[PDB]
Amino acid sequence: NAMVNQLEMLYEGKAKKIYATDKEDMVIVHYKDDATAFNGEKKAQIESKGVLNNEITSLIFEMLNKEGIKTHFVEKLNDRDQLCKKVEIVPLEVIVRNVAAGSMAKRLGLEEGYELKTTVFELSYKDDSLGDPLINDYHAVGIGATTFEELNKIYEITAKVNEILKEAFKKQNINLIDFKLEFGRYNGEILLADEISPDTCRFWDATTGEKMDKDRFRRDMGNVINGYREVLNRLRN
Amino acid sequence: AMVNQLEMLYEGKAKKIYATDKEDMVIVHYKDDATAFNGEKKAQIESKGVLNNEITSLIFEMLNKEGIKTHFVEKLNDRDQLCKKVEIVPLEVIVRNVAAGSMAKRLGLEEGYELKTTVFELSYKDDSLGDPLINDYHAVGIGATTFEELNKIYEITAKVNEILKEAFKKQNINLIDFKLEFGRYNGEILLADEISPDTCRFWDATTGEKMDKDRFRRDMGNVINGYREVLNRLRN
Ligand SMILES: Nc1ncnc2c1ncn2[C@@H]1O[C@H](COP(=O)(O)OP(=O)(O)O)[C@@H](O)[C@H]1O
Ligand SMILES: Nc1ncnc2c1ncn2[C@@H]1O[C@H](COP(=O)(O)OP(=O)(O)O)[C@@H](O)[C@H]1O
Ligand SMILES: Nc1ncnc2c1ncn2[C@@H]1O[C@H](COP(=O)(O)OP(=O)(O)O)[C@@H](O)[C@H]1O
Ligand SMILES: Nc1ncnc2c1ncn2[C@@H]1O[C@H](COP(=O)(O)O)[C@@H](O)[C@H]1O
Repeated sequence: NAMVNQLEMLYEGKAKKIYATDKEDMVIVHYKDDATAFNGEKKAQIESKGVLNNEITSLIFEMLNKEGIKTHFVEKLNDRDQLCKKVEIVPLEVIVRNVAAGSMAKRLGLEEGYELKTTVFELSYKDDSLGDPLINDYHAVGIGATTFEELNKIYEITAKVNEILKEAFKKQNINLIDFKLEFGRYNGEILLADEISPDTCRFWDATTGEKMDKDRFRRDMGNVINGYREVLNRLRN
Repeated sequence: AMVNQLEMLYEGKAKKIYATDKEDMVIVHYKDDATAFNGEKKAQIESKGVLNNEITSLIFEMLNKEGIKTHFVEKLNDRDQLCKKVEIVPLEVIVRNVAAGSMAKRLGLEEGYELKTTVFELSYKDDSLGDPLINDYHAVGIGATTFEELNKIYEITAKVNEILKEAFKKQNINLIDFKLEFGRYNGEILLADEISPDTCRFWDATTGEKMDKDRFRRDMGNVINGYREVLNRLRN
């Protein structure tokens, strides 16, 4: 039956385009094949990456919606596009680390794979020109990016999302190492928004440690799309 | 009578820690060594150690009298103080009342930016890693501390900020930011280390004159004068 009409492009980011629609409070999120890392210094076109990321995001957000998480996700429209509630993004990346990896393990002198003694929650300030710096709750409130009570709600939702995702991935022999979330305001409510995909998570096979995510691109490991396909195929088991 | 200084336990960038003939006491000896930028910048600043020992001693005596549990027992001489020997928790606990220095630089703010809330932050005390900014979850997650210990540290830190902000404001100094360290001692958390113009930013509340180690860091000149000014004001 009736479908939204895609109107003007509102924004093009590193990996997606956001389009207006004929509904003032809805956008279409379009997944590109662009891959980027290292403050824009590293790029590639990874054929079909956007299709896989749209498909994985859609599957995960449908699952989160069913678990009662309030999210922007309405429906997948085609191989690359999904219909979402238009949100005013809170300018914080919310990162969960179950295991220490990447730059974070590096900055603290930890072996990659270090088992953290408590689940890590952290914030990066969403400003690519400042390099998306790590900040704490007081910095975030102090510069007017958020309030204590907004952060409290964000953390509650984030912790629930981690419990749900850790378990869904564990069932399929995937360790959910870390991931990044974004939230936004819609109808005065705090919604989970953006993407949850191998671009925004670290996924290691639980037996071999094999990486099935964007680190295969960041570290020139090859078979990038095969790792993303494997994540989707396991999620669809 | 007087405790006896025995072997050196540790030489840091600014102070030496000496053992004493009491197993639960150390002597903290203030050098004239100045350092900045991950050890890359160094100088000797004549009498800096004396002024920092004098300022630290004055401040810790005040905090002791206000009921803060600290390591400080007594000043011994121009450079030395007698302190309880603590097991330092490996965190630099930084308070920022106004954004300046590294916070201002990394968040693209002007120094002097007014904050909507007092900032409490941690750096991991590991000079080989450059004392990186970390959050509470990182600190607990790597085994540096526990949530219960951090909670206590922050409660003491907030109290110390209130006392120091007021003592400095009475002398027309804005306490812009500062760094504390804490240690474990006989089951408790004590304020330890130093509170001086090496570990605080002090701006005159009217003119903005900087009276702290930024004068050394930024080659501003008249460095020791600034330290003398802070001590003289504290002694009004
Ligand atoms: N539901 C939404 N409404 C409006 N903006 C969104 C929504 N979900 C995500 N965004 C924003 O859209 C952009 C998605 O594209 P992306 O390529 O990830 O951009 P960026 O390069 O800015 O990180 C991001 O800026 C993201 O914060
Ligand atoms: N700006 C961003 N856009 C998308 N995903 C991100 C971003 N920042 C962090 N992440 C995700 O958050 C997790 C932690 O990233 P991090 O370790 O901080 O980056 P790196 O180690 O690659 O420097 C990873 O899964 C990463 O994919
Ligand atoms: N009461 C105390 N007992 C034991 N160690 C202490 C005490 N107070 C401070 N310290 C430690 O003594 C050293 C003081 O000298 P400093 O030059 O500041 O060293 P650093 O270069 O390690 O920062 C620091 O490592 C500090 O943590
Ligand atoms: N390793 C350190 N030693 C002494 N003082 C410090 C240290 N790190 C931060 N400070 C103090 O903490 C405040 C914030 O410093 P910065 O992070 O450089 O802006 C300033 O008053 C510094 O002098």
